[PDB]
Amino acid sequence: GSSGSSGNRLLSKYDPQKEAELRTWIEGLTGLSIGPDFQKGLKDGTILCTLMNKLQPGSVPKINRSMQNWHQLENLSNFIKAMVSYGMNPVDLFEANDLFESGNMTQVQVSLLALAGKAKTKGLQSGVDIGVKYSEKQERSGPSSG
Repeated sequence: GSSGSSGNRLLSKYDPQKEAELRTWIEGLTGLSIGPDFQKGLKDGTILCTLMNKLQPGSVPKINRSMQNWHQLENLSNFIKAMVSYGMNPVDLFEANDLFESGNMTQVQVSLLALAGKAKTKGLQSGVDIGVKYSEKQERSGPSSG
């Protein structure tokens, strides 16, 4: 899977200059448009999904292009769980509400800033990894119990 990864430890933070770096790195990846209201454009969780798909050929199953809550939420929930598989940290993630109800715009910002730095590896040619071993388990299901 992941041949190697430098490993970013950027503690939760916010920057009016970095935000642009993300949308600029994501928009080009999927080729979609976020919009004037970052939080919004992503809120629905339309691009956030595709973004991952680009990096991983098996991250998100499908995206809900509907103007409904449950639908919009599922998107974020789908993307997030997908990040964990990529090789992110249990803290470098963000909750669905964080973006949906702007419950947190700092956690979502860093998340991307951390997922990108690692994704880049795809492009730039890399060699022998540092030397870390990690592997978590997981399973997907249709009708969630609760």
